[PDB]
Amino acid sequence: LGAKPFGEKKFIEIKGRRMAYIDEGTGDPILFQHGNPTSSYLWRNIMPHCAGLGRLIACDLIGMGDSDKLDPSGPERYAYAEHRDYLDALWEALDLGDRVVLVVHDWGSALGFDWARRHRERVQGIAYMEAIAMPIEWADFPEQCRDLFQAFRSQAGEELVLQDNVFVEQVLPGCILRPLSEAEMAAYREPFLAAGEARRPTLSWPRQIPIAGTPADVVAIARDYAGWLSESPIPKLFINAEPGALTTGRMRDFCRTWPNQTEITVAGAHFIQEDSPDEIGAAIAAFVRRLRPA
Ligand SMILES: [Cl-]
Ligand SMILES: [Mg+2]
Ligand SMILES: [Mg+2]
Ligand SMILES: [Mg+2]
Repeated sequence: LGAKPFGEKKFIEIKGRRMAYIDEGTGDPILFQHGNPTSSYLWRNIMPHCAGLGRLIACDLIGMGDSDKLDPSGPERYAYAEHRDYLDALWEALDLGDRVVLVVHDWGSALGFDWARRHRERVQGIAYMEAIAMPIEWADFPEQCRDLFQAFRSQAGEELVLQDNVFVEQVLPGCILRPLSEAEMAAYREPFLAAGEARRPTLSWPRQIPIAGTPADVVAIARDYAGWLSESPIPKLFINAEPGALTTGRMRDFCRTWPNQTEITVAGAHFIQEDSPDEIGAAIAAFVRRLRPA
């Protein structure tokens, strides 16, 4: 459980914007994708567990981490489709080959599940945790935060997030069981220090969650990857959490029906990487060991 980032940041130009990523080691990729409101930093205590098992890659989504901000920015910016445009292009640029192990969290799971559906022959295994595995209803959403996420989706969201930064300053530490040090919180705050559109990714993301049918485009995307994952023979590792947040109740029951799946449970709420990184890392390394027998 340490505060230092993992690896060296590297940069690739995508569509006029510089995108930042970690790419350590050699071999077939193990591709770790963060969601909201995090960055490659989320995985810093987990990626070392896979040392020597492949290329250890963690990309910063556009507008997040050390990847450039989009300008102009406004309520239309940083939707799922736009993130997928940038991330598809970066993943193409990284020359990943056809034995990718995906390790995904939160919106990283919506992006990674959809990429895997579209590139299924190229995916050797999928490890996922606190994921958006299917469209949901509000009743599925954690009770502790249902009102706040409704408010992000409303016109309240601009003040709450762009002015007050509540997703970074309150949702993120409130969905970690242990207290963060100032350096850890600073690494999460860093991309979003500035009021206004610098914080737009952390407001656009809750507006994309497929809940009660809207927004319809993301609902259709998640419908598609849910139906595909539930019948896919690709090896899976489900990293369950207690108490958990998002992958609980009926969604957790759904994920437990997926084929070719192993499971572990760790302590954590939503950003479980900060509570149990070594247990998560050890499960992923064992999974990759099995998929890549030495
Ligand atoms: Cl979100
Ligand atoms: Mg080094
Ligand atoms: Mg530039
Ligand atoms: Mg007021």
